Amino acid sequence: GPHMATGQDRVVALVDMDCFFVQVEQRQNPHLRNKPCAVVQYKSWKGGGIIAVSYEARAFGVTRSMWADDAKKLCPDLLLAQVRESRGKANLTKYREASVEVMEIMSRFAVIERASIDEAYVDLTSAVQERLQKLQGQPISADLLPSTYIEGLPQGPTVQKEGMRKQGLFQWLDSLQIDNLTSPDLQLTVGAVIVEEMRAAIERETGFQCSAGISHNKVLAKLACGLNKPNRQTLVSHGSVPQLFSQMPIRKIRSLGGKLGASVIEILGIEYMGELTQFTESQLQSHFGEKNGSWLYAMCRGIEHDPVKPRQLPKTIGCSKNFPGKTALATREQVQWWLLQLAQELEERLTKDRNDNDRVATQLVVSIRVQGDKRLSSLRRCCALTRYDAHKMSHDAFTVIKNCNTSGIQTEWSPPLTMLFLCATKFSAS
DNA sequence: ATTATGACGCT
DNA sequence: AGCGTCATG
Ligand SMILES: [Mg+2]
Repeated sequence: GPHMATGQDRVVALVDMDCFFVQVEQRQNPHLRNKPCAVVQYKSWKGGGIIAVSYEARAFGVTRSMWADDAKKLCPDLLLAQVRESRGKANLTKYREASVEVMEIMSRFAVIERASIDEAYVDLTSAVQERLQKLQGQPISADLLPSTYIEGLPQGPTVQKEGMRKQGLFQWLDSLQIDNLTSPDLQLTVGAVIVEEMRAAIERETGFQCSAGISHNKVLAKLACGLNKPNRQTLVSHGSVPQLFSQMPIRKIRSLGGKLGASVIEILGIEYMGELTQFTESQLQSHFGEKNGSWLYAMCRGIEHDPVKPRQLPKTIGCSKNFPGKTALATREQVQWWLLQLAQELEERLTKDRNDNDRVATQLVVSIRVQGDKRLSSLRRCCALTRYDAHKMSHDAFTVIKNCNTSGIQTEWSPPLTMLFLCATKFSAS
């Protein structure tokens, strides 16, 4: 009762740039704007692999991880932009730089955690307190929430999308208690006002549109973000959780989309996240371990404690290339040439990182895949990264991997390599 | 031949 | 340290 925590102490948002690489290309090339468009890596094999898809193209069934030739079967007018190639490989610098533009804007409003190139969590708790003090008990107008959906509303006693959105928002705001500065629902609503302002600033200052979720923790904010895309935001209140979870497949919750989620489904014989409430914490820990069991117990009630980490920069800087099928590397000269290409891109990115961010990486991770290995990485080995020099880095990587060549001939490499990966890690301030 | 990343957990 | 999982609706 009065002692049961409800996990309503924070306001957290998740901001996701809509089809981010597509938007970067559409800003650069106006002919791609408001068209079915996708971004592809490479071209020779089946037209290249699609990695980002505009919402107009998604309407035709185009998706990521589809070959461009196949996408063109679904969408003959699909427009394509290709990722830049440098040193024989895809080079994502344009998108990393555009991501920095967006993250720097977001950081003006609140502390952000860079979850990925196109996604950031935002801790809004303090900003909401400040805005509530500035809002001396003044109600929140629907005009301050022009792109906000309130999940679960309208309910109870028009046939157009925007009309439905406004009906739900009106029900929410009429129900609000704008007098109580500690009301979690009011706090979320102010959070949504701030996120509208942040999203407007991003669009004005970059041209990029985003969707967002606002809730009391990261998992619910992420789930909320997915409910209304593109270019919209969704508020998931604590009270909305029972209904929302009652038909929510377990795999939709962040971290449960893989083997653990499949095991929850199979072991417990359930389908939906709300069904988890019927198990005790000890029962869940007995199946899924102490940590996962406690997390599931709280998360199915809408409660999660994982903090928004104050981290706007990536923790690693990596360069990776697959060599699939016939392109696998089979000679020593070939392996060394590609290690050098990767290391030259890595050196360029590291030197820029050091100038921009006042830090230096101290560990080099080298990973390879060998032909016929079911795992993504056949081997990972670390060595010291003491100098930002591509030739030294590629020589050191060759040194750490050279004992995997089972070929008795040092000129040949066997079995051929299907992946090379260099990653700089363990940054220290400088 | 579902890339090229990048997060975090386990032991 | 090296390996595995999860994510990119
Ligand atoms: Mg996105």
